[PDB]
Amino acid sequence: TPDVFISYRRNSGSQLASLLKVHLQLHGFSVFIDVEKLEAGKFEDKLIQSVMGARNFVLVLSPGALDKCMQDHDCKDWVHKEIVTALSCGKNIVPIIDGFEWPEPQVLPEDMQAVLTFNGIKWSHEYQEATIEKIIRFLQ
Ligand SMILES: Nc1cccc2cc[n+]([C@@H]3O[C@H](COP(=O)(O)OP(=O)(O)OC[C@H]4O[C@@H](n5cnc6c(N)ncnc65)[C@H](O)[C@@H]4O)[C@@H](O)[C@H]3O)cc12
Repeated sequence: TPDVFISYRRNSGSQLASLLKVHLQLHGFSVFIDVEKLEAGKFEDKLIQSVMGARNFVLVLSPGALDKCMQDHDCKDWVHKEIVTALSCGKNIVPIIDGFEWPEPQVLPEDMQAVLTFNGIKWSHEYQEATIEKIIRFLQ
């Protein structure tokens, strides 16, 4: 099963999520991203189980990526669901920051505020190899 789960906002982080997948696979990691590895069945259960299966949770924070999480107290938003699963399973969470502005904790539902306490990696378009090398250091 995959070592790394990539969580991303489809309308803004899909290209970076795909780029991360390629690089991490070239360095020998088994990676889950939905468009490559989510197969048949009820997607809610399969996606949550895939987060649970992976030791590492790579979170692509593109601009506004947590906006649809705000006030989503019923946890219907999928990035919210994936984050809460990763937090509650104690995953190695690795945020990747690409134009993202850190929100104040109290705008987010309580069950995901802890995502802001993890050390994040700044994506550098000018120094991508170095960014990737730092991500690999963060992976377990
Ligand atoms: N693979 C997945 C399948 C289904 C739903 C998913 C929702 C979320 N995700 C996870 O959550 C993050 C994205 O959140 P998001 O809020 O960016 O996503 P969207 O709500 O835009 O949906 C994403 C796309 O699935 C289309 N869609 C809607 N109903 C569908 C259906 N019955 N069968 C197929 N496709 C459907 C929807 O039309 C769009 O093309 C990622 O990390 C990812 O792992 C992955 C999904």
